[PDB]
Amino acid sequence: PQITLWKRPLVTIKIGGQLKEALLDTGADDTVIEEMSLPGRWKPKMIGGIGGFIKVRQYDQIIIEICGHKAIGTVLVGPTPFNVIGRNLLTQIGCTLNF
Amino acid sequence: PQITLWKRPLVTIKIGGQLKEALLDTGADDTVIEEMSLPGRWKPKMIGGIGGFIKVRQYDQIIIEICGHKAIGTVLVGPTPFNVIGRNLLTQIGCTLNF
Ligand SMILES: Cc1ccccc1CNC(=O)[C@H]1N(C(=O)[C@@H](O)[C@H](Cc2ccccc2)NC(=O)c2cccc(O)c2C)CSC1(C)C
Repeated sequence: PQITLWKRPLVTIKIGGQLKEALLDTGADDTVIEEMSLPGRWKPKMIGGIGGFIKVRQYDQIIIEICGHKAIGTVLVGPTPFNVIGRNLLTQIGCTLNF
Repeated sequence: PQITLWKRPLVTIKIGGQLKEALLDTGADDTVIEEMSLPGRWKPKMIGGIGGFIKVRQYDQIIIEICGHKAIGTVLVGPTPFNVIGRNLLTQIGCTLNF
């Protein structure tokens, strides 16, 4: 669909069969989500945000549905203000910016 | 235009007579720019994201030129790692997310 930006672009996503609210974030290279349980091993990763760097747990090939579209990619778990859907997954659902 | 998200959606903008590179950011409520001089009054503000909060100076009714467009609105100036064009200005140029 088409999402205008007068309000935060918050959508419903599904991870591990559980529904959650997330933000479509074109300014984030990666997808960062709140603490939750995920399958498999994770590896270390540091990301730089507006306030500085933080450590997160990186889980690859995680199945995640975004507003109906299924994607399978890297998800980072850590202390984030919002569940953020970054470019790595926005590209998977064919999301683009238009104006 | 239609901007794909394979890479960071960076654009050149003109603010306060200065040219700067900036990131089109749907995850940002407002526009935040690196330290620079801007006309008019301002008030302190704290904004947070990944990594925590930073203090910025809020200036209202600031004019910015972006991709052939002239947008007007609030601009926050502070120690941001990236210059980001937020929703407050993205809406003014008719930016939307599509998939
Ligand atoms: C920018 C602004 C303006 C007004 C009010 C609050 C804020 C702060 N908002 C935010 O920080 C929001 N974030 C955003 O809007 C993001 O697009 C953010 C932009 C950015 C990039 C480089 C330096 C600094 C900022 N990007 C990242 O944090 C980011 C950047 C690179 C990789 C990565 O995995 C991530 C998560 C993600 S967390 C958030 C949804 C709260």
